[PDB]
Amino acid sequence: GLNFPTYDGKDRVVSLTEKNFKQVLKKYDVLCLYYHESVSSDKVAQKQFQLKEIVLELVAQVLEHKDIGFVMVDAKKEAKLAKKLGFDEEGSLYVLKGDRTIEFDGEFAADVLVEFLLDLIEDPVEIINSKLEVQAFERIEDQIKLIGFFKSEESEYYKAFEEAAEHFQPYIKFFATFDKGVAKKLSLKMNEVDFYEPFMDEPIAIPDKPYTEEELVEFVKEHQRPTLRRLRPEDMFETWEDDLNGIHIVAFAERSDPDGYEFLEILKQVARDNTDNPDLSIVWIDPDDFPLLVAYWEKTFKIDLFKPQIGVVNVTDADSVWMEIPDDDDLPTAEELEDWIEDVLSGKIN
Amino acid sequence: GLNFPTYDGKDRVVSLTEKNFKQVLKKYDVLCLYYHESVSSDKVAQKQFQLKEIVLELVAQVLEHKDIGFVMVDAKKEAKLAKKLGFDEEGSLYVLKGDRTIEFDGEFAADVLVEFLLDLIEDPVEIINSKLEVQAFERIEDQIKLIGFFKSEESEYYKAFEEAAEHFQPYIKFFATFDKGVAKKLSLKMNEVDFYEPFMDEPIAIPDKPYTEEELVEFVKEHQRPTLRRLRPEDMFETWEDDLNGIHIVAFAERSDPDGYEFLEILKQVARDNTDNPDLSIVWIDPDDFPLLVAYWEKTFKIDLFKPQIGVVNVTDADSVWMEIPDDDDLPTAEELEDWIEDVLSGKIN
Repeated sequence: GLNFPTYDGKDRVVSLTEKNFKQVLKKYDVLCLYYHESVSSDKVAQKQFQLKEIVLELVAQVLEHKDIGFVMVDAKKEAKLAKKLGFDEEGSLYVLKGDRTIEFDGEFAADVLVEFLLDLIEDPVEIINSKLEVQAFERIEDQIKLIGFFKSEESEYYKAFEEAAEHFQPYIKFFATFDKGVAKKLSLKMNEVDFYEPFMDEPIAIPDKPYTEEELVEFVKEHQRPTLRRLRPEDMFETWEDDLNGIHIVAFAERSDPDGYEFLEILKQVARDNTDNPDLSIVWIDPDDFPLLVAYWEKTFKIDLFKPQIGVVNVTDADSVWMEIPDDDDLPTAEELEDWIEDVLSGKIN
Repeated sequence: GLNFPTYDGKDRVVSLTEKNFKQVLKKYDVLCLYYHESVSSDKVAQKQFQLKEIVLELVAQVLEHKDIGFVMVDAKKEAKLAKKLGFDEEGSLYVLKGDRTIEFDGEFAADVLVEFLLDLIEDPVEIINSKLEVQAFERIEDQIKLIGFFKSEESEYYKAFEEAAEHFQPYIKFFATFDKGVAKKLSLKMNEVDFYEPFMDEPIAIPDKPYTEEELVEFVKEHQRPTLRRLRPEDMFETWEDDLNGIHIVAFAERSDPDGYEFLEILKQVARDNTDNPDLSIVWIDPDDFPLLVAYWEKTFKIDLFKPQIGVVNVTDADSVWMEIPDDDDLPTAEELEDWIEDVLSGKIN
């Protein structure tokens, strides 16, 4: 009687062609498009694509009716109906929806994608009214999140807020409320929006309310790189290119293993203490979310990931300089961690 | 292909034949075997095998630096070997550590399998050398654990605990201490073992002090069904196949959705009371642990898994029954719960 999403074997990721084009884009609400080009029976390349293709048919199965559309676009055949779609570089997974095209960076894995797609499908702004609502919003701490108080769903400034929201889906969170009490509690004024940078207590208030679409958007583009940020799988790839200065100050910490949890609660202090520093952005990778990679990192970095760590790694010529506290050592604290971060240049360009 | 890493298309899982059976056996510590059907008789049954194949090719890539061998054995071309290896269930992933053959009845994913295998390459009895380490021994609530005080490794009573331990890897955790100080904290007389069932308050001592391998294997088997068993990805299937007379009293509750926490805590206390009840075995499923499945269950289970819930999903006839449609957000008492279960359990469900 069915049971469990164990792949069917079936074929749901069809290929776009100028033939079907018409009727595919106007058959589906969201349409997920993976642009590629596969070389001969270069079994490596065939095996490398076969993974991606399988992931998509399993995502396609999980979300069969929900109505997203899963297609394939080749770069040697169908290369003009691809530039007549926008697709500037091979291998990427695009999604067309509020008609726009979200670029999906992030691990190519079916569970990730399903969550991704199942967020684009919902609308950009989540509205709050109750205590479990306001409390579940007050819960998110590791995602950027903007909340704004408005008059109505038809508030012309609310409508600017939802339009700004679209430019950032699924990755950033916009929420609104119309209820007066909720806003008393969350300390918002009328048409005012508060910006919560992750792992800081305080929300910075977006200045000089009411705001324009383009003002809200400018701000979220200004404040988009938090002082400490989590390496989430939704966007793992996007944050690994958002280079701070050529490097990444990376910090590992398992937030269950109590040396790691503890190491984290220090990490947020340096983060709260050095917010307005432009040049300091810490990516925290909880090793428990990245198995595959834990092995790879542990070995190309010359550290023990089953312990806490924080170092500098250059995004280009692959070497790292870890605060290996060089025996191994068991410490730190903020004053000691800031000073080593502050000193990364003595451990660099002198 | 350039990211941080992906899957190199290369071919690591290799086919097992008698021509090389000796050579690879006396070559790896763990051998991981996929016992499959045949080649291609009907194509969309070769798509599913490519799911099962592309995963094993990725697991093998990550765990390359490990002493694990990934091999496939064909039920048709090699029926000599499968008979000597003891493989009869086509479609199965078996691993071989020593003279023990371990079947994987879990969610066939590359992350689940990297977890499973790493936990299997490990030594089966975990030694607690210090009071300190005891506090972490007591962390584990949702898994069956056994601890024993033995005079040392060298003793026949540890020897044959270690042997009982390998029958059950990696599903049931076995620990051991040889410090008198740790023993007095856990309360074990010399050569005394304790069985800790998930979610209960005290242990069950294993009774006729001391034991042999098959005296221990017989007690675990005898008490290895918990009243509140947590559904896990590493053994999910194995759990669903073990019914409690056709049905399954299934319970949803997200452990961090605070209601889910509070509902789980009353689930544990009804289970703590009716622990005595032999038909009763509640499977709780943290929905945040099963994404693709929350979508599956998002068509047939019309129910709302963001909320608490509990009911009788019938394995045999594909249907399902849930807790009351009066039952609102009004979260039950321990008392109300039992009360729901006994005329379901005993009487017609309704």
